[PDB]
Amino acid sequence: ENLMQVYQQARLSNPELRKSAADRDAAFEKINEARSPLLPQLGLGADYTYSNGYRDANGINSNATSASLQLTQSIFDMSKWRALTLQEKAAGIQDVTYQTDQQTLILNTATAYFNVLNAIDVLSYTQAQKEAIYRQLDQTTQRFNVGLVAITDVQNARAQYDTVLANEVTARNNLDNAVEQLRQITGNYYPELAALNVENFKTDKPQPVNALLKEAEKRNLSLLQARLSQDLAREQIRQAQDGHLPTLDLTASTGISDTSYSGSKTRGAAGTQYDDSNMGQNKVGLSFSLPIYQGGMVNSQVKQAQYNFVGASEQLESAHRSVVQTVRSSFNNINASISSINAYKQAVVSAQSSLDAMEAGYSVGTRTIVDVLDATTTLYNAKQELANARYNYLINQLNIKSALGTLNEQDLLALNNALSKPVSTNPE
Amino acid sequence: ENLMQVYQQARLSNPELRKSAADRDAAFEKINEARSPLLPQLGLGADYTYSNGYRDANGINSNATSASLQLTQSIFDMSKWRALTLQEKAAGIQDVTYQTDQQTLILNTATAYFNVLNAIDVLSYTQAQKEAIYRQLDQTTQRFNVGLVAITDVQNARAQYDTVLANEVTARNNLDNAVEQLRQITGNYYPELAALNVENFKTDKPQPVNALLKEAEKRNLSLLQARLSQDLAREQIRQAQDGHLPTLDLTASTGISDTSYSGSKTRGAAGTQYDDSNMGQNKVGLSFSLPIYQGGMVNSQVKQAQYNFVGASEQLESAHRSVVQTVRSSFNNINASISSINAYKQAVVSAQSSLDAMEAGYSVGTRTIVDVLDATTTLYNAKQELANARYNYLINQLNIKSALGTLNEQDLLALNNALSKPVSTNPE
Amino acid sequence: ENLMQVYQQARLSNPELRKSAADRDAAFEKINEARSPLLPQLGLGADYTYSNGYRDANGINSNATSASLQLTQSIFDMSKWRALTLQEKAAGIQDVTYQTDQQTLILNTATAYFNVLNAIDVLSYTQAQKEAIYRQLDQTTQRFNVGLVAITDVQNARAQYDTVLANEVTARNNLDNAVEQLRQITGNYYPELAALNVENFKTDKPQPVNALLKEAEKRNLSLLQARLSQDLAREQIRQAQDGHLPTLDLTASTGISDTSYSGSKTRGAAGTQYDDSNMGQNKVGLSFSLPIYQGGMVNSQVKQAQYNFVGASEQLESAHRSVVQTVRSSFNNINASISSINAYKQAVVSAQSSLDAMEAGYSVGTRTIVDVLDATTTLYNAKQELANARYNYLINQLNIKSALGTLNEQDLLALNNALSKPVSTNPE
Repeated sequence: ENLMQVYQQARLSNPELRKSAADRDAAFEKINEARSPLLPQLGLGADYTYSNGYRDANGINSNATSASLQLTQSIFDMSKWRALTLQEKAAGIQDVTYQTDQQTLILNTATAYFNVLNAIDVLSYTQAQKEAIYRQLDQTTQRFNVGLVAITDVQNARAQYDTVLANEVTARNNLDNAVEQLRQITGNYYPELAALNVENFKTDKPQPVNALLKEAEKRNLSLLQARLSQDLAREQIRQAQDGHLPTLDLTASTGISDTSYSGSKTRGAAGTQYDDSNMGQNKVGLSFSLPIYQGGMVNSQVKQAQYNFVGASEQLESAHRSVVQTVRSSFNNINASISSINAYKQAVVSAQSSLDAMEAGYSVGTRTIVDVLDATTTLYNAKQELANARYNYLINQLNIKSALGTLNEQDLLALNNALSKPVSTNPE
Repeated sequence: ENLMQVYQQARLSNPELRKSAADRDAAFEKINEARSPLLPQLGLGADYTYSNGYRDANGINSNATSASLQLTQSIFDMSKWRALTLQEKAAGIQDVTYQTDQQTLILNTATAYFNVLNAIDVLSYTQAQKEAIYRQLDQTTQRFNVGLVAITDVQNARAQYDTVLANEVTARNNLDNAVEQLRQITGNYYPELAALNVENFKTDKPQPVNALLKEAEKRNLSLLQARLSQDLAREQIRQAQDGHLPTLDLTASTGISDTSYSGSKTRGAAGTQYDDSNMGQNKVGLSFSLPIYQGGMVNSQVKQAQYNFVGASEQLESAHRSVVQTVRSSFNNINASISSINAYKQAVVSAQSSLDAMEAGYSVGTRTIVDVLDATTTLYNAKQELANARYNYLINQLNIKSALGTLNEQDLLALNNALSKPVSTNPE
Repeated sequence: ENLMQVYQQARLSNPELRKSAADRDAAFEKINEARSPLLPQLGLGADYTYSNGYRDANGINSNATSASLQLTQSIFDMSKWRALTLQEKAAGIQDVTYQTDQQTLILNTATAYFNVLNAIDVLSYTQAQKEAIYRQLDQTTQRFNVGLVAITDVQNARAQYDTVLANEVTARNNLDNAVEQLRQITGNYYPELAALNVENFKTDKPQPVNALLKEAEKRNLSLLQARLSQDLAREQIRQAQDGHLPTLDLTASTGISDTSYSGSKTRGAAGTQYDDSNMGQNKVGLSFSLPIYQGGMVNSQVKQAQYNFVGASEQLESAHRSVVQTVRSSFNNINASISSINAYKQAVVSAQSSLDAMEAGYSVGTRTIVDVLDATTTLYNAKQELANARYNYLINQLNIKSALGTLNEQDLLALNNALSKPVSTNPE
């Protein structure tokens, strides 16, 4: 099927990405984990407690039975608020990766596709080679059959042929694995897939890396992912800087306290005191806590987070040149890829007229037919080689589109569009 | 020596594996950790306090002389139970991970093994290459000695030769290399291993992938490791589901309270109250703790695990198609691997008579001896390439077994079967 | 320019390294964290409570007006002491990790360095290739212009040429590539670096592995990093051994207790008791806490660490043979590396006269000029390959130094010594 359909099936059917999607979600969910702390704290304990003294305190004993409701709010404590934005930035960062992931599958989506095609391509080529080398070896036999050759002559082409199987075999295997690569990502055995339409494929001189480089710099996701990551730890700078902060928290609870004395010193005058332990109480208010001196723990930590931010600060640079280098990297790849095709494109023509060289050389019976097959084999090679390049240039686009981050399902269609007629994977 | 012991040796001597076995064993301890808390917690503590009022509460003073014994138990908490099953799965996965290293170790031991043969193998080749290529260079000078060549023939011929030298040493390097590969996992200098025996060696047709794939699916351990990985995540959601329940736990304490008052408000008539009095007490019972509202934290927690499982849920599918892939991965390999030998095996035959063609042609002297060296050396290359594929098929054999999960120390034996007579690595 | 500064530059400008230095520095802070707790913990807190009975305890009411100061110290806990040494080792390892990046950075700076030379190198080659291969194609048409060729010669020849173009651009690509490789670590556009000087360049025989291996064993830092890694785990068991001991800690508090009763049971004759009292108090002393039974948790904990150390214990052996391997890894490399140059160095000589053979043959015109271009370009390939091995030996030099751990900014200097006269990367 065409790449977009190839894609759409995969973009849903792709489990890796699909894992990203979830892995994306749990993040944004964690935001909830983030805020709930900013929520009041509601809960219920209960305890069955019996005090029994074994000493002078003996005889003074009771069943302590109690029920209490409790809620506390975090009065003063921005570190949570800090930590809040942290997961906020986590979400943003974690958000980043998924965005990467789309292109990733996007990227990989095209890859295996045309790979299948390449295997589709090779699978096409090598057979013709076998279609030839068999012949060559074939009549060599009948040269030995005619005795016009010796057995090494006999033998060499024999293996020389069998090496073809040694090729074609692996080819189809590659054919199949071409399948699985796509079925893996996609999840379906795909009989056919769109070949590359040659007349409608224009070699396209790409953009200046200067802008694109700056383009993805606003864009490129890992570089994006780091930047927020640099942004992320930035708060980590200020999370442990929230250890400095004192805390104040809402203190709210209620419940019944029910006691009955027991044992010896439960026995007495009671003085309007000794009675059945039964009541309930209410305690409402705040809890403020200001750390004064912890031993520099919060101090050392800040630097820790601080010096983290440095390496964090590092990673931007470590990332930026990379994304930088990544930029021209893809850039120089496509152009080189541009060059190759124009070479092999020439090359195809080479074999082309070269291939003709057989026919009008064969139809005049000057040169043999197997040779035609030989050259017949050859043309497909560039048609192999060329095709491969024809995929690469398309390949590099996404990588660029990828590295740019500009890569989108529009960068996919431009692939899919030049995809015009399908070819099956079916080895015959 | 023999791959079996060679395996068997490093099977023990393998630090990785041994690390694994322990590392596996390490986890299986952790299960204990999980259950531990569900035991009573018996503990003891001591505190020396002195309370001095600095205000109207001044003169309210005593030695705080106190100690007590404390035990604690968990009555109702499922999360601990959750924790209980969790590490069970962790061990469940961890346990799985271990076997992975068997085939892992198993795979390697065979893996690095034949490389010795290869390194041995090629080394055999390249040596004769020098024997061939040198004598050529050897004769070439004889021409320049007869003037029959110029130096250009000579320098290149010499150069032609030297590359041979360049070639060979690396082998011996690789020789040791391939040797050390084994020593690495194994750890013992090995003079000679039993190489493949062309007599026993049998190219062998495997089972249907559709059958194989299922089998490993019951077998392949990473995939197994995957399901438990997923299965592992199963708990976690249920773990995250365990913030709901209240917690009931066993509350027990005993110890002495020894009170000596002090200061002005300790002084007086004492009101039949104030006086260095010293006691000890017991508190035993349950802690029921029912969460009410954490802010849906437990709630958002779950979804976290929820997606968390699903993103894991991907891995199954993610790994399954891949393990499906791997299923089709090597199953192709071996077959194409099969095609390999059949080519070179013929190809050997090709060179075989090719050699023979030489010797006779040299025997009758119609041709030089250098050619025989050429071909003779030439023969080895196939015989060289031969051993490789001979191993590679064998190599892919286990990989399938690994991928299948069918791999075992019996599958080692299968390899261990076609190895007849060892030969050293010592370069002569 | 010069590798030294080139190194020296990125040695600072290297974000990775700099990350490391900080990252190293980051840990060394954490040591502070470890010691911090063993300091007194000075702290302050405030709570506003109001207690209202809703039952017979109703009318039992007051403003809870309270605040206090609190400091805390650890008297006897070794685990903290354990914690103390732990991060010490962590720093101990972390400290080790840092140097790794020196050689790391050191290795790279040299590493990516000569690639510039290579990229420079090959680029020099391929250019002449075009000069050769074009003129060929150039003359070929002249034949087709004379009819002396058909187009098949032509197209292929043209095709033959175009591949050259395909070839070269990648170099320049790689040119920038190799350039950016350096800028990545370094970060500055570099016109020209000093290339290898065939005059100073000396193939040099190393020390005995048996001697070298030991040396790195005192040196190679990952292995060093390993032992501390093991050494690190040493504590942890002992850490896990520290759940045994009781814990004695300094218990100190001061603050005001300001009590204003309220409600019905606040009202009355007060019994010389009920009233708007307000106080402040001091509590100082020790916390002795002796664990008794956690369920063997401490016990099972240890074994965890116990095996944990051993599985780590593997790494030593695991890494040791490997570092042993690495010892034999490159030590072979360099030597085989040596063999490399000796071949190509001759090989250069082979092409050398080979060129010369051409020029004379062209000088006398016995042959075309294209050949000279062919050979002339041909010469570069050796001269091309030459520079590589020339670097590779040099390259392996440091790797050994790294593997040895002997690698340093002096070893950079050794490389920095054979670099005579820089040359730009700018493709002309």
